[PDB]
Amino acid sequence: MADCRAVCSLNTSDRCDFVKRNPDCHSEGGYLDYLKGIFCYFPPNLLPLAITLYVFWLLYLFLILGVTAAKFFCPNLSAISTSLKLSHNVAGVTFLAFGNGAPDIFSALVAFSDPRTAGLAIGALFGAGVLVTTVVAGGITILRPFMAASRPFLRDITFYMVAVFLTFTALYLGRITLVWALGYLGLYVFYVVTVIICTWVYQRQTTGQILLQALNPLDYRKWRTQSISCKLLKVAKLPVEFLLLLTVPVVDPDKDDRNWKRPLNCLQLVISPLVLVLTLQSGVYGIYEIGGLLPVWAVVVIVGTALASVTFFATSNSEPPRLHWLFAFLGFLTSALWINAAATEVVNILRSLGVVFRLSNTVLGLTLLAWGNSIGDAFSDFTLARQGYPRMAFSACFGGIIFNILVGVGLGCLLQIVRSHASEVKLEPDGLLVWVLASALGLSLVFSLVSVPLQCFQLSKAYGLCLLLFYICFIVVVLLTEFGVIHL
Amino acid sequence: MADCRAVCSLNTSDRCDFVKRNPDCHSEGGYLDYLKGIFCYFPPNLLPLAITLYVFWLLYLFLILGVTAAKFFCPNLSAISTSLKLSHNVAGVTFLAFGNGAPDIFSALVAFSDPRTAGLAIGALFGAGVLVTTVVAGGITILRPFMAASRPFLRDITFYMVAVFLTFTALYLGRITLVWALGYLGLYVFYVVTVIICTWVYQRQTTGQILLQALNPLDYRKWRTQSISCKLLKVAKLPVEFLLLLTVPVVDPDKDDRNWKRPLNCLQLVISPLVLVLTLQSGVYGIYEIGGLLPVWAVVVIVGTALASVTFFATSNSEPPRLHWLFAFLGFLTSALWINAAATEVVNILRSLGVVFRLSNTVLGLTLLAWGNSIGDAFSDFTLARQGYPRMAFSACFGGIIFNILVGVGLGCLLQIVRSHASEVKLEPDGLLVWVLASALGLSLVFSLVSVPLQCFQLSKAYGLCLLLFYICFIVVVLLTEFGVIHL
Amino acid sequence: MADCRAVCSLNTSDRCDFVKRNPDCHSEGGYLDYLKGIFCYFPPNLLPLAITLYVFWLLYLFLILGVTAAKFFCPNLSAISTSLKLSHNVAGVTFLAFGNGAPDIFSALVAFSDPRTAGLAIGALFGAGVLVTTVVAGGITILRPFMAASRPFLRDITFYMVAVFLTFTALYLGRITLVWALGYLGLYVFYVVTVIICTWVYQRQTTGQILLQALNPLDYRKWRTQSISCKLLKVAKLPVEFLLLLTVPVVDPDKDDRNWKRPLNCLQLVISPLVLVLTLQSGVYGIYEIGGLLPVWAVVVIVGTALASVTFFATSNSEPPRLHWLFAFLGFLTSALWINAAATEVVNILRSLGVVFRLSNTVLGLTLLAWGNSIGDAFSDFTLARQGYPRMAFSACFGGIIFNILVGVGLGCLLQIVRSHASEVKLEPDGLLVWVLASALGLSLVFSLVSVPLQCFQLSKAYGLCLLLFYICFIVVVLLTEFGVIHL
Repeated sequence: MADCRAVCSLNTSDRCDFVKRNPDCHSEGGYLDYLKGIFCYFPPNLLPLAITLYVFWLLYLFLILGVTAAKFFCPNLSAISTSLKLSHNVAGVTFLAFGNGAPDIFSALVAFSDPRTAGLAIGALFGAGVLVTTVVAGGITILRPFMAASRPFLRDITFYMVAVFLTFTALYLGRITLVWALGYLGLYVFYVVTVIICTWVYQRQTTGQILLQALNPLDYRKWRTQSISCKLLKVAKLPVEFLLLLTVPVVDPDKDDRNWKRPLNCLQLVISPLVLVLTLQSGVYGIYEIGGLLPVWAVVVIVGTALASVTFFATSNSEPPRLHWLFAFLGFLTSALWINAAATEVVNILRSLGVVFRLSNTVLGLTLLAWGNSIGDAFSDFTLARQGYPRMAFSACFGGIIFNILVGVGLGCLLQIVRSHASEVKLEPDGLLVWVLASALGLSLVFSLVSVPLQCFQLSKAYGLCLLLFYICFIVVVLLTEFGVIHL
Repeated sequence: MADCRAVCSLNTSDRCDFVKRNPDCHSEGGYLDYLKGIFCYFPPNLLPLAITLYVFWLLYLFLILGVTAAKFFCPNLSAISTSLKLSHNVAGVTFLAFGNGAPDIFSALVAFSDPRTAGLAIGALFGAGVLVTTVVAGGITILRPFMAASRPFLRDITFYMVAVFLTFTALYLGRITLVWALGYLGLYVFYVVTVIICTWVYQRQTTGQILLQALNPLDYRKWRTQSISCKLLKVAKLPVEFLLLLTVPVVDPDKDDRNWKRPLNCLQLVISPLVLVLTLQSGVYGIYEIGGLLPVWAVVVIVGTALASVTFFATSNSEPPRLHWLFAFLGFLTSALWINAAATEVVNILRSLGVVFRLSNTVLGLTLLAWGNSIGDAFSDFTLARQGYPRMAFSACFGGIIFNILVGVGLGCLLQIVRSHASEVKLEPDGLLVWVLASALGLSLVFSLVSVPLQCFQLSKAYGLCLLLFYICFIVVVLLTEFGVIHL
Repeated sequence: MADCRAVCSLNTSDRCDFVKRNPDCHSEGGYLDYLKGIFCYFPPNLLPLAITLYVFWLLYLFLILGVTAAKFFCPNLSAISTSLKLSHNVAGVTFLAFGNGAPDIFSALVAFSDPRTAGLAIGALFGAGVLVTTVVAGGITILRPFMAASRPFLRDITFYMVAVFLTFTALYLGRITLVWALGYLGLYVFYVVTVIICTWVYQRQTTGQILLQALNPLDYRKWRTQSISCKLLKVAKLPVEFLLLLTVPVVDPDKDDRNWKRPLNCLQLVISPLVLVLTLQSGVYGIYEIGGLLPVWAVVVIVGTALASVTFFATSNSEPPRLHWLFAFLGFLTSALWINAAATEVVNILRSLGVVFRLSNTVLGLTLLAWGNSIGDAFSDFTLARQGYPRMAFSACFGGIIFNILVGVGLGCLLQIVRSHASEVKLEPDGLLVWVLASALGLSLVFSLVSVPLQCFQLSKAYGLCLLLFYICFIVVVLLTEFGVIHL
């Protein structure tokens, strides 16, 4: 019954027996068993190969998550938002917020679902908070000096500090009960209402050819125009976006036809329910048999092909039907399931690396999960600042993290409480590194709250350079205390 | 004979017996016994109420100190200074310096008078030094870029570093003997002489209506003009300044009549000696009886009313007599006694909070005493910079702390040695937080000494932002080591 | 057989017996025995005098090293470089690099030659790296904003980071074997080749009167023109440069006659071989007798005077002979031997101070050796920036440290391996301060690598102020952990 963190203190011939009958480290969900693979699929000689290969697979999964969220998830959420006839700011605080922060939220939802990994979620949430408010905001001001917006800044910084200190309290007590989770969700509702009300009160005051081009991930002219590095990224993510364009339908509101592609969409109307049944709960309910008479994948593919022929006959190949926002909805679902599968694999990899090297969940979440999840927003915000709109970038910077922390903790803990039939989610402490992380986030927030108003909201290079120096120093201190030079 | 820091390890029914016969924490001065009140006047259920109420009382006492020093003490010192026909710079380095730094000096004088509290004085002096040279000077440069004055800066920084390192030596040896205290006062005399000589060598090279308006603390037009927050502060300090205008006489040199208010002043000529006899040594001498025939408060009120009628008859209600600078002197005395009473109460509150929560004198004096004492200069210096005179603000910033440390340690230790009949004041060490505070002050001074000349005395936003970041980090480290995450 | 760090725990009457028969601290090179002197030449009463005197002697030796390198070593290297008809950039990366970094390299060569002192070399190399990339580069940007050169910066920063991480690996393994040393030298060769190839591909894309004036170290007009401080430095280094001008010949390429001074040079053609034989290995091979018939100093002085008369007769007193670049070579040798003697004395002083005060080699090399060695580079680079060429200063800043670390570790360890007949140089760890130093250098490099490109290579005051603050904080942390307040 030994904890399988004790697998590196065994004779190398008996690590198979341990890994294959110790139940302490069996992935809660997923497809690949990374720890049987790392220990006795590869020969003990070449352990560094297994770990280098796992790190490259982690990086490619982060690319998968970013590409899926930016190009397929968020436009479908926007299609639904426009279909419901909402304004710009309510949309940008609810639907576009969900779309922009998808990777963090799904990562927290997966980590909170298992007692052994719940320390990854806390580390990743606080670490992403520390990273976005120092490196991204600072870099935005270094790239371009601008005059920041007062009211969004003060609103966002105040709400974020309240949410953060509430989470420190929950960490200290050592638990999250469903009253606390419902409190997180209630605070989010109050934030959306205050944004709406403040912005209102201040405003008043041949088929086959089009199928082949539809499935074609790449355009000749742009690819011939970009540099070498952009070509390299495009060829890196070509398989990802081929599977995406093949299996998720995207409704786009700016277009005249609204990306209506009659053969492609009427074929995904068969392809996508199969992806749902195979991906939901990693397939257990997919292969489950009802009654022993009608198999499950068979019935879903049969009904899918029936209704795909039904819609193919009923529509012509020029003008969309009157109800393809349901294509928007169906695309939302299967984009969400793709993100869920990628996040489950990422969390399993990080857990296995923690078992092998006897690392802590806090440092793994603090560094690798946080950076991998924040690469997307960093890229988006820096591009927006360089184009000539740094007010928008600095606003979105502080606007995203509130949604992330609040919805992530709320939903993740609530769903764990519901499926587990428990009354609380225990937050066991991983040493005293969690309090170093907490104090780093706290002081960062305090520095921004004092500095930006005192500059009269005129931000420049000095502010960003100070924040960048602070982040480098914090990371060095974390690494030095994790590996045992400075012990607390 | 147990130390009453051991009162929180007793059965809650026996905390009365301890607090009322343990002599370890029977404070030797003041009016209110905060520790009997916190333990068994309030029911043990609602201890947080007692402490919230004590924190609000601390804040109001800091407001009392600031209002009394700025409006009543310093103008009387200036009235005496002008009456003696002094120049601007000698006055600004002696009399106006005393007036501007009153709260720090009286706080140190009170803390040094008791072996159990002498750690508050060291913490407060070093902490105010760290705060003024990072947050106030930095904020001055952030608000407005300017070209600093070379000679005042170099003079002040050199003198301050000598005084600070001398105090580190005294701390290391663990004592202050009266030779050291007289040395502090001698260094102050040398500093004043060098300022005089350098500035010279570089320059050469119905009655009732006026009584009611005299007692009226508030003016209609200004109050109607200010915002909500200023109205709130005015109504907060109306009782304070009513008692002040009632009991301390102010002679003002710019006015044509020199705030001569015949009925008000000839009535304070009775009111003020009573305040002196009731406030001196918290009243022990006041109620003491001489000979058993003539009571003390009676004789002072009798002589006061006699001489008040005598001066009322002898003067007319338009032109001051030829000797009301004696009103300036009498106002100086009773302003000083008000400040002494407020500082005694503040020190007793901090000591009680240290006993209850088992905190150290160093951290309490490092933060609460230092911030409460420095709010005044912060406000004055930031207003001066925003008005368009940041050279003056940056000069006064480094000019005040020399007076504070030098006169505070000198006088406080000298008076304790005199009343105690001892030969030294023992400086017992409160752990290794005092050396963290010492090194923070040292590095702050070294950074300013290198940076300002290297910029060619052209100061801007980057300097101040670096200093602000350093102060936030230092406070976080102090809090983290006090509460036990990082132990030394 | 006790370690003589245990000499301060003995009765003061028996410290002579220990110091004169303990072989643990009998230094194996140099002229003065600093530890016999500090313990029982001076009376035990006045130990502070011995140490103050030793600190002044250390400072004067650092001045000796700087004056010898800048005025006598480097011009001779340049004379050889021009004589071989090289271009500007190859010369500036090989010969002028050697000349500019002489003190660091000779210091490392001396420290690595003894197991007891090899910790001084690591500390000094890493500490000089930390100092040059924070204080010198930062000060250059504070003095003058400029647009930095991209390609030199990126080349230099990349090569330096590779060299530094390679040395951390060698430190972790605990050894340097001659394969590693040859690897250091091979990396240096690759760096020189890449600089050459990149710059090429981007470019294509009465006798007695002249003798007395020759020996005259001082000029009247300049000395009458400078200030008091410059006069003080000139009189401080007059004896140094008198011995230098007397015993080392300098060939200078800009001059019309090329500093050809017929009597002075034909006399140094006797004087200099004597200095070589007396300075090489501190004189052991000098006084060694061959055969017992011809003494060594006698034969060298005899042959020297013979060939000096021979060259005096053969040449006239106006035009140089056709081969005085051999004077350049002979001057190179004896300048190198002067630098070697001064560096040996400096290392012996630091070792004795470590034994007396029980300090570590890491902190001694981190601060005193690093600062003393880098004063020259800082003076040269700050003067160059103030004159109006800050691109050149910022280039030389990062270009010097690569040569320093790479050639210093390579040659020092290689020569120790060769003379010792061993297979490796053991790098024993002095606690956990070496890892604090390593992490400081690492983060500094990372900050510069991120910040400078992000600013678009437009450098100003904010960058330098951040770097200066970081260096002050790092030094305070080092001092606080060495003296035991913060223990790791």
